[PDB]
Amino acid sequence: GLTNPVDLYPKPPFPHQVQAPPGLASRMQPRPDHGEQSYRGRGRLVGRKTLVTGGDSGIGRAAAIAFAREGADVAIGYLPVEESDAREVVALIRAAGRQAVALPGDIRDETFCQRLVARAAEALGGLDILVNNAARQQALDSIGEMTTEHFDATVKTNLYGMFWITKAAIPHLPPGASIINTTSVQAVRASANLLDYATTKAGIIAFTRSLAKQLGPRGIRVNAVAPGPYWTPLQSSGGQPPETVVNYAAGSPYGRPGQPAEIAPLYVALAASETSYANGQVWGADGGLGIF
Amino acid sequence: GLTNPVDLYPKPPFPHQVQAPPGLASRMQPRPDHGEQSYRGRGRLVGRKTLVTGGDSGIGRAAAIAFAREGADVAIGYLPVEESDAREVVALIRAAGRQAVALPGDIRDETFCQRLVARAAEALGGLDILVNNAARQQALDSIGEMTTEHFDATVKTNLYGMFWITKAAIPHLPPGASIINTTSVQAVRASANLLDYATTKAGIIAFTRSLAKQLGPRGIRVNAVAPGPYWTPLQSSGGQPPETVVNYAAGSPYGRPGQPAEIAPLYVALAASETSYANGQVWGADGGLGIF
Amino acid sequence: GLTNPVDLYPKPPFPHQVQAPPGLASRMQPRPDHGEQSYRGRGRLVGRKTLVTGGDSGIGRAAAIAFAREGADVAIGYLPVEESDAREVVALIRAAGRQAVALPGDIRDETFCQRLVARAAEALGGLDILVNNAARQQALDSIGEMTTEHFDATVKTNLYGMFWITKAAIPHLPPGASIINTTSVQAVRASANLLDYATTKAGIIAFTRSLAKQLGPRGIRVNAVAPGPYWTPLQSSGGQPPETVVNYAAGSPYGRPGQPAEIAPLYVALAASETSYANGQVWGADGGLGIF
Amino acid sequence: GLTNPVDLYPKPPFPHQVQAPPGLASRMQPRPDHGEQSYRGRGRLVGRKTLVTGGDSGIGRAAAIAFAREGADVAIGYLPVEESDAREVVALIRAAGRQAVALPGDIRDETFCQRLVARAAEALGGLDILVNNAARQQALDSIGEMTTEHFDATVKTNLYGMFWITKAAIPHLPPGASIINTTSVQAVRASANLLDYATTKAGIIAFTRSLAKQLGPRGIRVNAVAPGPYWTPLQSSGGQPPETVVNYAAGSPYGRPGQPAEIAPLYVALAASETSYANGQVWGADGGLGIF
Ligand SMILES: NC(=O)c1ccc[n+]([C@@H]2O[C@H](COP(=O)([O-])OP(=O)(O)OC[C@H]3O[C@@H](n4cnc5c(N)ncnc54)[C@H](O)[C@@H]3O)[C@@H](O)[C@H]2O)c1
Ligand SMILES: NC(=O)c1ccc[n+]([C@@H]2O[C@H](COP(=O)([O-])OP(=O)(O)OC[C@H]3O[C@@H](n4cnc5c(N)ncnc54)[C@H](O)[C@@H]3O)[C@@H](O)[C@H]2O)c1
Ligand SMILES: NC(=O)c1ccc[n+]([C@@H]2O[C@H](COP(=O)([O-])OP(=O)(O)OC[C@H]3O[C@@H](n4cnc5c(N)ncnc54)[C@H](O)[C@@H]3O)[C@@H](O)[C@H]2O)c1
Ligand SMILES: NC(=O)c1ccc[n+]([C@@H]2O[C@H](COP(=O)([O-])OP(=O)(O)OC[C@H]3O[C@@H](n4cnc5c(N)ncnc54)[C@H](O)[C@@H]3O)[C@@H](O)[C@H]2O)c1
Ligand SMILES: [Mg+2]
Ligand SMILES: [Mg+2]
Ligand SMILES: [Mg+2]
Ligand SMILES: [Mg+2]
Repeated sequence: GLTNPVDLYPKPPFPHQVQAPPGLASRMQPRPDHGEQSYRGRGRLVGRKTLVTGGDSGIGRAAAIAFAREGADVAIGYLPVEESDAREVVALIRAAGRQAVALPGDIRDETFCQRLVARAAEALGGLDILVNNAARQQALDSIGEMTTEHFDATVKTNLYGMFWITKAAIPHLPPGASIINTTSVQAVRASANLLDYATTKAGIIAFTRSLAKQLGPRGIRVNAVAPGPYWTPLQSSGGQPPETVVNYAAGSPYGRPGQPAEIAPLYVALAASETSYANGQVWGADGGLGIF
Repeated sequence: GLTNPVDLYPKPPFPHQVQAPPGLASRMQPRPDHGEQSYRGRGRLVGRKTLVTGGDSGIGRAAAIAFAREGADVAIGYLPVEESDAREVVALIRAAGRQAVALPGDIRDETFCQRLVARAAEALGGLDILVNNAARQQALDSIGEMTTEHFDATVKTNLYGMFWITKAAIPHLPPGASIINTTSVQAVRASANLLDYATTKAGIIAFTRSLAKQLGPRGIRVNAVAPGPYWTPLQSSGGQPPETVVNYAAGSPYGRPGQPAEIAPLYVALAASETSYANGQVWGADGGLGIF
Repeated sequence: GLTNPVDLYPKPPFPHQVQAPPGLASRMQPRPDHGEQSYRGRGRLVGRKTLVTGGDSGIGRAAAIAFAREGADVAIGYLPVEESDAREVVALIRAAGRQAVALPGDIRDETFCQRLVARAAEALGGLDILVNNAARQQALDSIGEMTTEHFDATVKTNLYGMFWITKAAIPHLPPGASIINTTSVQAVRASANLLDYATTKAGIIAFTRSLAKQLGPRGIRVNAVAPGPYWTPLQSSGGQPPETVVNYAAGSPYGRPGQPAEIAPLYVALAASETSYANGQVWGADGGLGIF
Repeated sequence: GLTNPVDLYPKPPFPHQVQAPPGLASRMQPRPDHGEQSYRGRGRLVGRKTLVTGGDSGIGRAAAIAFAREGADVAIGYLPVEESDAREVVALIRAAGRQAVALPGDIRDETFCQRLVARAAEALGGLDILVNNAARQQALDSIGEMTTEHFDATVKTNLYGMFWITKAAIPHLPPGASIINTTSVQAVRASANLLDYATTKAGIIAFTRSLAKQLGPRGIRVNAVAPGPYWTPLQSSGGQPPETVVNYAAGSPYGRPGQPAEIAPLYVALAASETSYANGQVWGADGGLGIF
C-alpha cells in the first residue's frame, strides 16, 4: 500500500546531543532506524559475497542488513570503539541465515586495508560486492583552524583508504561484481564548514566514474550513492555543529532528515545483477534537495 | 549467480536499418529485449496503479512489463500506428495477472493529455505511478535545416505533453505516489545533431527537480531516469544517423548499447514505497559513460 | 587598487516595491547600477556589431553599455512599454561614440524575431555578437495555478524566441563571431516556485552546448552566462515574491545581490576575439553560491 | 577585427614526441604559444601582486605573461629542472616593466609551501592574486599499475600543495584579493587512464566552492578555471599516451588543441576588481567539448 513519506520518520527538533567521533548509533536520540524491523528481503542477492566499510552504524549498517536479507554474506569494517554497534549488525546478518565477518581496524593504515580485503575474501570464499562507505567528517569554520593533521585525516580516510581497499579488492572480483562508493551532496553543495570533507566527496565521484570506464570492459560495475542528510552518528560527533543537529533538515521539503533504512534500496539495486547497464553513475537520495 | 554484463546482450555492428518514426520494435534487427523472458517480479508494487507514456516499445515497454510483474495495474500511452507493438504489451500485462489499459493518442494535443489521465484513472480505479516517457527525437546536422515545425514538434511532445499530463494527474495522486520522467544523457552531452532534443531533455531535469520541491511536502516523489544508449525504435527512426545505428555504442566501455530490459529496475526502485527519501533525483544508466 | 566587493553595492533590506512586468529600472529602489559611471572601455571590441535582447534594463543594459564602451555598435531589443529605460541606453551607447539601434517588439512573435535580426544587421552593416538575454519570469507556488497560457508565455519567450532569433542570425555571422545566451542558477537550483522558468533555463544550457558543437567548425563560438541574484526589474515585477525582494540575497556570502554592472565583464570576455578556446561554456557569476 | 578560431593555431597530427616529466615547453613540436607575441595588456591589473605556481610553462606561463602585461608584479613557482623555461618567463615579466620573482621548489613539501608564500609576499611587498596551477598528471591504464607512490604523488601535488599554499597565503590577502585554482574537464570526463588525476581535479572544484563561501564574507574571491586540451609539456611527459599526443584533440569541434595563450583571458577576468560577483565559479575553456 501507499505510505506518506513526509511523516514516516521523526522530524526535528531533536534533543541537544553530542558524542566523541566516530560515535555510537545507540546513543543517538532518537535511535536511528537502519531497517532492523522494516526491511524484508526477496532473494535479490542470493550467495553474493560483500564487504561494507563502516557497516556498524548508519548508511553502511542499513546496506549490510539489506544485503544479508537479500541472501548475501556480509563482512563489515568499523573502528574498535564501535564494537557495541557492530555486534548488533553481525547478529542481524546471522539471524538472516547468512555469514557475517567482523573486521575492525583503521583504514588510514595501508597494511590494514590489505589485510581487511584478504581476510574478507578468505572468510567469505570470494568477494563480489565492495562498498566503500566509511568516512571522516569534522566541520571547521575556517581554513585557519584546519591543521595538516585535520586535512590529512580526512583525505587519508576518505580517499587513500578507498584507493587501497579498492586496489586490493579488484583481483578478487569476477565479471558480474559491483563496487559502490558512498559520496555526499557536499560534493556539489560544498559548505564553508566542510572544506576537506567536500573535497574528498567530489574526489570520490571522479574516482568512481574513471574506475567504471577502466573496469567496465572486465564486467565489473562501479557506482556511487549521494545521500542528503541522514540521521547517523557522523553528524552529532562533530560532522555538523550542535544547533544544526537539533534542527537537522528542518527546512527540507519533508521537514525531516532521512533515516538510513530509506537509502538501503539504492545499494541493493546497484548491486543486483539485473541492473546491468548502470555503471559510472551517481544516484542521489536527498529528500528533495535535488542535487544528484 | 554472477553474470558478465559485457556480452549479456548483442554488440555492433548491426544491420543497416531505418524506419519512419515512431517506428516499431518488431522491425529492429535484432529484436530488442524488453525483459519479456528475463524479468521476474517479487511483489514490489502490489496493487499500484500506473500510467506509462510510450509504453508500447523501448524503455517504457520494459517499465510496463516490470510494473505488471511486480503486481501493478498498467495503462500505456502510444501512437495509433504502434498498435502492433502495443498489443503485445497489453498481452504481457494481462499474462502477469494484472489489468492493462490501452490509451493511444497524440500528447501534443492538450485535450488528449487531459483525456489520457482521466481515462487511465477511471479504468484503474485511481493513479499513483505516472511515468512521462514518450519522446520525439529527430537528428539534424544544422539549425538551418530545423524548421519551426521540427522544433515545435520536439518541444510540444517532450515539454508541453509532460506539463499537461502531469498537471492533470496531480489531483489524482495520493501521498505515497511517484512521478518518474525519462530524460537523457543528451541533457549534458548535447550533441551537435540533437539541438532541440537536448534542450528538452535538460528542461525535463529542471522540471523534475522543481516539481519535487513543490510536491515533496504533499508526499509525492518526483524523479528522473537518464538513459545512455539503448536499442529502441527511437534511434533507428531518425533519432540517430543510419551509420551511427550500425555502430551504436561500439566505443562505450562494454562496446554495446543497452537493451531496455536493463533499465526497468530503475523505474521499479524509484516507484517502490521503501525508496522514500529519493525525491528530485536524476538516476543514470548509461553503461559507463558516467553522465548522471 | 583593491576594493572590498562585500560593501561595494547596496545590501538589504530594500523598500517594499512591486511593478507590473516587465517593469522599469528607473522605478526600483535603489536604482540599479548598470555601469553608467563605472565601466571604462579599453578597446576590446572595436568595430564589432552587436544585438542584445532585453538591452533596455538589467544585465542586458550592463552588457550593452560595456560593449559600446569597448568600441562595438549595439542594437537593443526590448518591449514597447520599456521605452523610457531603452532611450537612456541608446543615449549612452551613442555617447560612447558608437551606433545604437532601438528595436522594440515581442520575441514570442516569430515574424518579429526575423525582422529584429534583419533590421539589426541592415542598420549595423553586419552582425557578429548576438546576446539572447530577454526573459519572462513569473513565480507561481503550485502547478495547479499554472495555466497553459502561463507555461506557454515562459517557453515561447525563453526557448522559442531564442531559437528563432538565433536561426535568423546565423547566416549573418562570420568566422570569429560570438553568441552568448543568458541562463540562470535556476537551471540547477530549480526552486519550487519557478517550475516553467527553471525548465527553460536548463534548456538554454543544452541549446548553447549543442549549438557550440554545431558552429565551432564554422568558427562561431556559442557560450552562456549563469547569473545568481541581481538587482533588476525582473524580480520586483513578479519573478520573485515581495518578501524575497525586501530581503533579496541577504543570506548569500556577501549578504547582498549583485548589481548588473558586475556581470558585464563576463559578456565582454566571452565576446572578445582573444578568448578563442571558450566554446560551449557556462560561466557563472553568483556571488559565492557556487552553482556554475 | 574578426579572426577564425579554427585555424588560428596548429592542428594534429603532431610529431611523435615524449619527455620525462615535468618536461620543457621548448622541446615540444611545435613550440607552444603562451602569448609571448600576441598578448597586449590594457592596464587591467596595475600594481597587483601575483603568485602563480607552475608559471614556467603552459597555462601558468600564459597567465604570468598576461598578468605582467596588465601591470601586475609576478612571482612564479616551478621545479628546478625547468629553469630554462622559467628564465624566459622571468625575462618576459621584466620586459613588461614589472617585478619578477623566481621561486623554484617542490610543493609536495609542506615547509617549502610555507617558504614559497612567505618569500613571494616579502619580495612583492604583499600578495593579492594567488593562482594554484601546478599539477602532476601521469596516465596509467589500470589501477593494478598504480602504486601508492603514484597515487600519493598526484594527491600530494594537486590537493595537499594547494591546501598548504592557500592556508599560508590567506593571512596576506586583503579584501579585494583573488584566488584562482586550475582544475580540468577530467573532473567530469574522468577517463579510464586518469584515475588519480581526475579524483584530484574534482576535489579542487569542491575546495574552491567551499573556500569561496568561507572567504566571500572577508572580501576574497575564490574561483577555478577548467581547461580542455591544451598544448603543454604535462601532456607529452606522460599525462597522455604517446599516440594521443600525436592526434591530440583531433576529434574536437575545431579539430585542434588549445594553445595556452587562449586561456590567459580567463585568469585576467577572474582576477580583475570589476568582476566582483564572480565567486565560487568554475569557468571552462575547452574548445567546444562543453564541460564547464
Ligand atoms: N549522514 C549523512 O547526512 C550523510 C550525508 C551524505 C553522505 N554521507 C556519507 O555516508 C557514509 C556513511 O556515514 P554515515 O552518515 O552512515 O555515518 P556513520 O558514522 O554511521 O558511518 C561512518 C563510518 O565510518 C567508519 N570509519 C570512520 N573512520 C574510519 C577509519 N579511520 N577506519 C575505519 N572505519 C572508519 C566508522 O565505522 C563509521 O561507522 C559516509 O561516506 C558519509 O560521507 C552521510
Ligand atoms: N534509446 C535511447 O538511446 C535513449 C537514450 C536516452 C534517453 N532516451 C529516452 O527514452 C524514452 C523512451 O524512448 P525509447 O528510446 O524507449 O524509444 P521508443 O521509440 O521505444 O519510445 C518512445 C515512445 O514515444 C511515444 N511517442 C512519441 N511521440 C508521441 C506523441 N506525440 N504522442 C504520444 N506518444 C508519443 C511512442 O509511443 C514511442 O513508443 C524517451 O523519453 C527518450 O528521450 C532514450
Ligand atoms: N536578475 C536576476 O537575479 C537573474 C538571475 C539569473 C538569471 N537572470 C537572467 O538575466 C536575463 C536578463 O534579465 P534581468 O534580470 O536583467 O531583468 P530585466 O527585466 O532587466 O531584463 C529582462 C528583459 O527581457 C525583455 N523581455 C521580456 N519579455 C520579452 C518579450 N516577450 N519580448 C521581448 N523582450 C522581452 C525585456 O526587455 C526585459 O528588459 C534573463 O535571461 C534572466 O533569466 C536574471
Ligand atoms: N594541458 C591540458 O590539456 C590541461 C587540461 C586540463 C587541465 N590542465 C591543468 O593545467 C594546469 C597547468 O598544467 P599545464 O597543462 O599548463 O602543463 P605544464 O606542464 O606547463 O604545467 C604544470 C606545472 O606544474 C608544475 N609542478 C608539477 N609538479 C610540481 C611540484 N611537485 N612542485 C612544484 N611545481 C610542480 C611544473 O612547474 C609545471 O610547469 C594543471 O593544473 C593541469 O591540471 C591542463
Ligand atoms: Mg559507526
Ligand atoms: Mg513505440
Ligand atoms: Mg526592461
Ligand atoms: Mg613546466
